[PDB]
Amino acid sequence: FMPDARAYWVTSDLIAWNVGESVCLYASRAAAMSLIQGYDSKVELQPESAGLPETVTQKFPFISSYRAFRVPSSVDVASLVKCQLVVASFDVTGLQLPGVLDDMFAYTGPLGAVFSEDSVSLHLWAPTAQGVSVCFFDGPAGPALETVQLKESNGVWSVTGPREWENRYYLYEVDVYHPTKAQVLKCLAGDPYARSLSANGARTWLVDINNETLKPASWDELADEKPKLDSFSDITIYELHIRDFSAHDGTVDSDSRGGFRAFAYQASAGMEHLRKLSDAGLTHVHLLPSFHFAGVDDIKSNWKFVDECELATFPPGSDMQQAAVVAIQEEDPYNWGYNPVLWGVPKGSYASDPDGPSRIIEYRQMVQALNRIGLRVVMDVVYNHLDSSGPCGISSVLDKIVPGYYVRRDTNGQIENSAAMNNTASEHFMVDRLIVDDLLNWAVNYKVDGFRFDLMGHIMKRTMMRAKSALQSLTTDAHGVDGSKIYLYGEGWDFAEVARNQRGINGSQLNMSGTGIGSFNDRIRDAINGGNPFGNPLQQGFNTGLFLEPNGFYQGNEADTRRSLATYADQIQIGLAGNLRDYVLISHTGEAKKGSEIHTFDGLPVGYTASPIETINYVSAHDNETLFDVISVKTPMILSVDERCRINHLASSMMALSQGIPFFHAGDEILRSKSIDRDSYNSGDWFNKLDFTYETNNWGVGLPPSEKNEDNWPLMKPRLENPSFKPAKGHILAALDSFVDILKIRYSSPLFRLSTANDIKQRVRFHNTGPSLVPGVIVMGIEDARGESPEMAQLDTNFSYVVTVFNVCPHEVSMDIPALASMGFELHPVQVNSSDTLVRKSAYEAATGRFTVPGRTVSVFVEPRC
Ligand SMILES: OC[C@H]1O[C@@H]2O[C@H]3[C@H](O)[C@@H](O)[C@@H](O[C@H]4[C@H](O)[C@@H](O)[C@@H](O[C@H]5[C@H](O)[C@@H](O)[C@@H](O[C@H]6[C@H](O)[C@@H](O)[C@@H](O[C@H]7[C@H](O)[C@@H](O)[C@@H](O[C@H]1[C@H](O)[C@H]2O)O[C@@H]7CO)O[C@@H]6CO)O[C@@H]5CO)O[C@@H]4CO)O[C@@H]3CO
Ligand SMILES: [Ca+2]
Ligand SMILES: [Ca+2]
Repeated sequence: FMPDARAYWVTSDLIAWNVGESVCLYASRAAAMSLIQGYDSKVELQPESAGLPETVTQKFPFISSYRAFRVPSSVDVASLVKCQLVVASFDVTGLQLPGVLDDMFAYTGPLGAVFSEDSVSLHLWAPTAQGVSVCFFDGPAGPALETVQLKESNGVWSVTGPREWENRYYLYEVDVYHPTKAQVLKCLAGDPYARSLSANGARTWLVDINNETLKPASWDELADEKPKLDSFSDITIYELHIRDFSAHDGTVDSDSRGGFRAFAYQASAGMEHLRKLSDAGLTHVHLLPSFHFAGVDDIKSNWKFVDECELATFPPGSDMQQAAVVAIQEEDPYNWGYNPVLWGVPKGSYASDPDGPSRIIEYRQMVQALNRIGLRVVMDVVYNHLDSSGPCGISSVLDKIVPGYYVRRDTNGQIENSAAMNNTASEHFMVDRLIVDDLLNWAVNYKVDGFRFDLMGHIMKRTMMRAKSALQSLTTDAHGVDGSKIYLYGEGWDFAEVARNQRGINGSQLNMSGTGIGSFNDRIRDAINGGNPFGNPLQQGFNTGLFLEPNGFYQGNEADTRRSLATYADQIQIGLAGNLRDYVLISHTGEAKKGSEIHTFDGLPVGYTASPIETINYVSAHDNETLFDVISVKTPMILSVDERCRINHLASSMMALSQGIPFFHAGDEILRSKSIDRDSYNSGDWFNKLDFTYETNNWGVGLPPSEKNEDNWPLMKPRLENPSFKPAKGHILAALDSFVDILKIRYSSPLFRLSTANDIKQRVRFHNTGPSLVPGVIVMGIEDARGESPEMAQLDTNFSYVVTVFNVCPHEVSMDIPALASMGFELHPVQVNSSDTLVRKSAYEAATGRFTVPGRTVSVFVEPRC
């Protein structure tokens, strides 16, 4: 006897059901109804003629067609939402309650644990629960000492106790009806507003987050020690995985590797690396999920490893490495961590001790340690889905307390798994509150500097906007953090059930235009690399040999590939200009077009932003092939690793010198490889190695785990086994040196970092365009106040003009730019002192404004004011 849920209880007095041209509601407290009988109460619903109110349809657009039914006043709603409910016609079905729950029980009062000099109080939102109690434990594994009943007041359960409650461990015992089991079950659950947990979150630790003993030395002075940030336009991002950082770092003692503590090792190879990029100009470091997620056991004694020495003896293109890693993947210390369980607590496995304060203290110490070397900290936040749901499981918490509320459901009442599994419903009040609250927890209690939203397109826009004002209004005097400096960005993908605003206006790329919130520019990524993560891996792009260097894979005639190369070049140039929708570019057809007037391969605007700070330019990230791996797959095999080394630099240089916000994947600068693994979320330390000795880049360490790569093994094997694909220390260091220099160039002039669209439209121009453009060359010019009586403000005191030439051709080129004739252009001082002998041969001839640039080279020219 388990009916689905095709009816909706949207308001205290309205029920929406999509029946056709006698409807009754049934309620059983003990959940004993069967096919309609065994009910405790019965009431008939009067068909509404005015239909659903605008508030309902605007909150739940996908049911604006449903028929409306009115619930009598005699009906006690608060009591019914606790019982089992169905509805029948004269077809039977259950009810989805989020609507009415919000209508009647929307709560803004204290949640979780509150502390006073005299007492401690607990608060839990569970409007459907029939009873809530708290079990107290004395330790992480001790027996239950005491059980205390909580009183419900407006769907919120509370209780107050002596201050001796502090430091106790506890769990809620919730008595709720679960739709998936059609039973009233008594489950144990952690606190959604937990601030700390025992190992694996088995219990909640009743700790005071403001306790002085949880603060590193000088913690309250961190606001004063934070790296300065004049504008969001100055931001550069470096995406790093906490374990990847030190797992293989021999300079950090064995025990302290792989977690938060490793960052306290100032003089380690890894930290010296971050310090080097920081001194170069890198502002922000984006850490992969560091909250409480499933997939990694917090108990280190349970961890298992592979024989790193044995696997090192296997052949480069063997399948033995992955078979060994896969064999223990479910029990190793590794995982990206995209499996949310509790959002407001640091991951136990990254702490020195899962039980106690170490996870709190060490996290702060990590934030402080990164701030002290000039780096602000960004958290990878995943509010779009949950690891688990239902009554059973240590990894299920939210859906255990208020079943069917925190998770998004289809029209049949079944849970949506679009995001991965157990999609969240940010469109629900208390879900929205939980998200904004969690953000404030990290910004204030941990002094985090920014947030990257995973699957931002699955989050309501209003949630994103309400969070943005709450975070940016934080002040040093009231909170100890400067909220105005906090930056937000995320994946604005629009797909599945949230597409076309079906669940309301979501945080997609097009909806976030003009919000000041950044989104990943997938347009410039695909144009540079070629194709897309869903297409043929051999599809070539602007920076991977399209037309100029065919790889063998058939992609049309010379005329077609040449045309496509030009098309990609247009998208890249729009992205270089901040990916603005109103920026006017001379397209390859010769016709002038705005960024929004140029369309993607599937018919949507390439440029879609209203500001440069809304675009996150990139060519690589944690997911999909690494930069080095994608280049080694798409370019012709005949190419040497020496030439590919330059191809890598071209890619990251295009990001480092583009308007908007450059985003770098940890390893780009050192040719990092995952041996061509396209989804290394679960591939262990072996395939995710970050070698800071610079001896290797992890290329040719066997084929990648078959689960996600087996269908491309034939393509990888020959390349992995080919010794001429493997870079040596020399190459890696060279890559790192030239990467550093490019950062220095971005921060040597404010012209690379224009703050508004108006400024970009006025100063940024491209000089190699039209139907007769030289293939494989991009010439970007940036103007500043020149001569007397300028229509601009002098933004740069050193240069009055800046020209950048991107040459992806194998051969040297000479670009005649008459507009820039008879000027004082010199090779950038940083490139004149470059260790790359090639770029130093860049020249400029005044009489014709000719710029001579070597092949596979990016050359920056400037015009001194002095
Ligand atoms: O979602 C299922 C998907 O999950 C995983 O994919 C990741 C992926 O690794 C990430 O890179 C990212 O993808 C982003 C893209 O970065 C972004 O460009 C955009 O993609 C758009 C594409 O540009 C466009 O081509 C189109 O994609 C279509 C596509 O034509 C179809 O082939 C089909 O794709 C399916 C795949 O073929 C299939 O393998 C599987 O993919 C998994 C995958 O296993 C995993 O790595 O399912 C998909 C979906 O059915 O359909 C799509 C969409 O109709 O349109 C997209 C979006 O407008 O956005 C994506 C995110 O969707 O994130 C995904 C998911 O986290
Ligand atoms: Ca810095
Ligand atoms: Ca794993």
